[PDB]
Amino acid sequence: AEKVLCQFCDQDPAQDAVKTCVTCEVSYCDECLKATHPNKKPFTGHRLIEPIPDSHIRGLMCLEHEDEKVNMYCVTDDQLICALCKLVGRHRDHQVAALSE
Ligand SMILES: [Zn+2]
Ligand SMILES: [Zn+2]
Ligand SMILES: [Zn+2]
Ligand SMILES: [Zn+2]
Repeated sequence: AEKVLCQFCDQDPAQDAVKTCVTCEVSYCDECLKATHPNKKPFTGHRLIEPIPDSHIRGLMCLEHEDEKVNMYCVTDDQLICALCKLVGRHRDHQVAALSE
């Protein structure tokens, strides 16, 4: 398992980061994410990497990439991303894992 634990967790044992805020430039778990991002909506003026909006059917799409769906995974963020994100550079130096021939 290559999942990063919530570095900003003080539960003992601590939790694991499943989400990441881009505007914060840090990866945290849902718990912390709850405190850091207080109720306000529609999204507390904070963006993320492939969030979980009211829209739910099968999978999830990127922030602004409908033509390209998420088919990659980022470790530093512990979330799912799209190859187009890793190409542009948003996740170039990021340690991800993709399929292999
Ligand atoms: Zn946490
Ligand atoms: Zn944030
Ligand atoms: Zn990343
Ligand atoms: Zn993307």
